[PDB]
Amino acid sequence: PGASMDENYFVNYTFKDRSHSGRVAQGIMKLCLEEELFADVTISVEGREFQLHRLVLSAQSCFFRSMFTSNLKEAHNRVIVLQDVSESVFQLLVDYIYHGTVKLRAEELQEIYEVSDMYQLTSLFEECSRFLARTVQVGNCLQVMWLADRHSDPELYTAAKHCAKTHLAQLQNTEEFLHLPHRLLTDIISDGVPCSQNPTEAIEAWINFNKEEREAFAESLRTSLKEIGENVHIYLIGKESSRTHSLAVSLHCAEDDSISVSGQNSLCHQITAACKHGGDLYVVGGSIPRRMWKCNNATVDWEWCAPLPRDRLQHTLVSVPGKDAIYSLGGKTLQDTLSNAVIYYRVGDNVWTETTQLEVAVSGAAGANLNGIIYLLGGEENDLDFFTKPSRLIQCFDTETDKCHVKPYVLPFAGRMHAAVHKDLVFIVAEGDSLVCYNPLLDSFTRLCLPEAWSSAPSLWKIASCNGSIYVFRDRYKKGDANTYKLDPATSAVTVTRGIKVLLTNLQFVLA
Amino acid sequence: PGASMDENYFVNYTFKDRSHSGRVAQGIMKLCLEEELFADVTISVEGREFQLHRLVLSAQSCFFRSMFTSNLKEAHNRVIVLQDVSESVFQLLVDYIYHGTVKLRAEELQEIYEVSDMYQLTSLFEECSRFLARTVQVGNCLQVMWLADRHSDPELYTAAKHCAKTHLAQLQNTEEFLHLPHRLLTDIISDGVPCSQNPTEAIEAWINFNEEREAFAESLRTSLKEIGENVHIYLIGKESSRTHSLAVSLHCAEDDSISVSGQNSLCHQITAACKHGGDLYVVGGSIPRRMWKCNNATVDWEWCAPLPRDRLQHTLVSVPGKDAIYSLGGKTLQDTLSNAVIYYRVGDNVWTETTQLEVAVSGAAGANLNGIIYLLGGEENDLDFFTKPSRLIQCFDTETDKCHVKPYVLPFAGRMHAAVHKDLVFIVAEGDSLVCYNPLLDSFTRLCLPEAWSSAPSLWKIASCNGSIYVFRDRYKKGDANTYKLDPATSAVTVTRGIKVLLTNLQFVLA
Repeated sequence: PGASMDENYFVNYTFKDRSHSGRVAQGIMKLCLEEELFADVTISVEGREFQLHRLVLSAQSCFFRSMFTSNLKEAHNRVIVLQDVSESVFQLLVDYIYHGTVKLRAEELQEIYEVSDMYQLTSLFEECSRFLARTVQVGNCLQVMWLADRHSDPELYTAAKHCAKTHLAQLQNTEEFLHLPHRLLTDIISDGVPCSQNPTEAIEAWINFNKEEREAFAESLRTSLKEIGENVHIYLIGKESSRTHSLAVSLHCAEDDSISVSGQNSLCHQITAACKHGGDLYVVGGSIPRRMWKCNNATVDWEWCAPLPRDRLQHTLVSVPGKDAIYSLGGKTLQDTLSNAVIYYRVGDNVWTETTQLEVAVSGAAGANLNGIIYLLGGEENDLDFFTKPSRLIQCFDTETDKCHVKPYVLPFAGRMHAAVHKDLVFIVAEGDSLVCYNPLLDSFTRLCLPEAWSSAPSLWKIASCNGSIYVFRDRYKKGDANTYKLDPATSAVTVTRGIKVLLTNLQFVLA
Repeated sequence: PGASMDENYFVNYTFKDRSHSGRVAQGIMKLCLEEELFADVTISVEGREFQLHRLVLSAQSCFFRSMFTSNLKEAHNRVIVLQDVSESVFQLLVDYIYHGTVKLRAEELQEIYEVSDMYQLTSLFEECSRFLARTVQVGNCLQVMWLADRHSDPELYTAAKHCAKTHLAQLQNTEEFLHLPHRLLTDIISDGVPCSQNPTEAIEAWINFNEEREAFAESLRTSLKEIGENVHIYLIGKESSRTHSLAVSLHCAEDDSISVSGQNSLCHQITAACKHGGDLYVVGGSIPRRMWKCNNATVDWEWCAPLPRDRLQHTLVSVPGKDAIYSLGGKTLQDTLSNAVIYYRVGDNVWTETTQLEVAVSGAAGANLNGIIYLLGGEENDLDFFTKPSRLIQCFDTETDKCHVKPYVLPFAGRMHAAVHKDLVFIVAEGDSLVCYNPLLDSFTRLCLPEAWSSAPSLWKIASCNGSIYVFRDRYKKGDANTYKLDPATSAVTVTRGIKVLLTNLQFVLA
């Protein structure tokens, strides 16, 4: 305020209180939401009589705002009937509107997606969309795709597209694929079908349904049939100690969930840290200065890349496709000093730079690359007495605006955990059998601990995610077969899957 | 956080978004306060018929909540009628329950005082009571007193007593005084009525009334305590004849019978001065650390402990809260500026230094309010050697010691003088630019005084006492003295009696 001759405090000024939001907005939280006292309309769903306010409904769902505001000849009654929603689904909806904690079931999940879009709740619809982006299986990604192009939700129509494009071979015989309109089929094929699924045969088998008139589209479909070559899934790099070598094998999952070896490339120098970027290794090791060797599935010959500045051991190498970069967060120097120097290697130009340092230095952490944010889980850190105490810190170093955003909560455990990104979640495996299902968006931990029957020894469990099903691996086994389990997160059922016959499983190693 | 295995993130969930504060709290303010909609209950005040929401009325009030809740034939009709409320006052309550701006005037201020207390409105009964504690003149010092002792408000009953016991002599002739209840008269007498107002005669008025009220003979006499008046204006100024600085003391009276008081004398020069209680603390001389404490009629200049950190042209304020003489800011002779504080006590004589300020300032003015110390105006220099005036206001907390700048600036800057008055902090700059401060409302107020009076630019000093602003003009061209009274209700500058002060210089004026 600068002036006004009329505002004279002794006769006439103008009151201006700054507590009109801390007493009216925050004030109306017990009279409306918690303790419903004054209710206006009675929405009726099936054979029920709900008592819902006319105020809080129009502040969230704009569709309800149009039905209440637009007074007409039918607005004289306070009983409003609904038709689309069921009796046991509207209650879940009215539980979200008032409180904000709706328990999302499994079977009644496609029903809180169709009705949550007509009411235009832009917060539940953006969460039921993420639910359908991670529960998609090989037999379900043909109705979900049809369910995403009708509501115009590109965050699901693309997440449910990389299920019928990487598994088109099995879908060939299915009766749902035969009725697929030409509009959707020109997107599944054009998205880069892998060669192993026979993309050129699905088109031919599909057009034989209505050859009387469907032959016109046959020529156009074969024009856009971009096929991407087959990659190898897990770069299991075996660090044998009996023989000075490193059998960097490349496991290749089959169609029926069977892993087979596809290369026995070897190196003589020691290994400090390893990372895979797309389809190639970028292992780090050797005597000083810290070198880098890059391998490939088909090359079967190690190349050479730009030397590592700031040589150190126990890195936390991560790799992103949303960023042609390979970071080197954390690590401790040769003099047992926990340093923090995030590096910004690029594959296009073999040159190193430096970026914003971490808030807290960690060594031997876990590298998770969920979304475009690099997550550092676990590790070790010395608090006061020069002694490395196993810490539990979740750092969130970014890649767009480089800054550290340490979360205000800690992990259930600590140590030398190994992470493996799966869909939106980030699975974690501790020094034992305590597999957690940490979610970076909801900030919750749902540890689905396996039965302690197979816990004879405190052996670390390596975890790898490939083809939409994580394969929790096993270290050196007591004179037997490696426990290459195939844990199914949906059912928490662990199944022993063999097919790998290697001699490096007798000793510890690194993974990718 | 955490969970257990009944929360399988593939088929189970507990989705809980911590964002029901911008979609249910912000989405309701614009649907109820700003854009009034979905009205259900109609309030039928006399003459008119308003429409109000059931959720906003019961969220700020309590009488309005315990009345809609009880449906004992009080909410089913929905044509409910309110009584003992005028048409105009209720419209200003809708303006307050809703968006939150009120236009409190003087015509309707007692009706909104009682009505806002009947409806249990909490925040409105903290500025409508501050208003009454701000405009109690002698003529209505008793209609407000009895109003205060009906709703149990100590912020007004203890503020309508300091302004109703000093003017006890004039209230004696008033008819309302003779009808005083026995309880009210007891408290106003036993608070230190000045000896010049004849406290003994006040009881004699009831004695000479002519029964039932005449039985009080020994009562109300043992509880009377008389103290001489000692709060007045201290004036500092050197005569043109000699360098002997004078400290003439004058006191204001309601009868305008100014009597010549003792003329205090002093030898050295003055750097700064403070007014605490009924004594004057003078700093200055050849060495700035000299503390020559003076008084009314003791002619004593006892030298106290010197200041450990010597400063020149600093600010002295008295916050009785801790019987302290806090010396905030200052100037250092070693090509730098001081930021320390030294509060010389009376029975302790301590030199403690607390936390410094946030923005450097020197040669400013200070005014104390309810313990909180405000530093306003002054000058600040920079490494660029630029004489940039400072328009930043500083607050010195009395409880948390959290000095911080305010998100605004004064309308002007330079060398100013400040003197509190009721709940306001008046500001006078170089010219006719009166500005009234208000820490609670965080707002200002000017008067737009024309410059036709200040022909020559000269410093103006302001002193406030007995609820009447006094403004003193400095450096007149050998003419009549200027003791303009600045009654802030309406601009009523009148020259008072021409006392022969004969001081053509004004160093400091303290009230």
